[PDB]
Amino acid sequence: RGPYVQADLAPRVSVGYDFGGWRIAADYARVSSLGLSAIYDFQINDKFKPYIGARVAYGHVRRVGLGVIAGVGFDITPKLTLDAGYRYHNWGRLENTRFKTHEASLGVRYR
Repeated sequence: RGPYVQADLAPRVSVGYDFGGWRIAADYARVSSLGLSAIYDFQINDKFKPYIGARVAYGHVRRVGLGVIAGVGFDITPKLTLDAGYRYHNWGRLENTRFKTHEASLGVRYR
């Protein structure tokens, strides 16, 4: 695919590049909020398909955490694409669960 810009809305400004199955792009929001976003998929069809990935959130001038995303996305054309789903937020502490959150949001990719 190539380079492209991503957006998050429930806004957040993200950017990165993709190829087809694995897409990489960082997220930024307003001290400032900086994080990484990574989407992955493995399905083929006409349009509108599921998607799963992970993203980390890092806040500092502190809010350091890691979460995941998953849902469904569609796009009639390669230029612009739309996605929607839910994402969980993990604070991080131990390796046996403790505190996890979940929210619903949608994003869009544009040139």
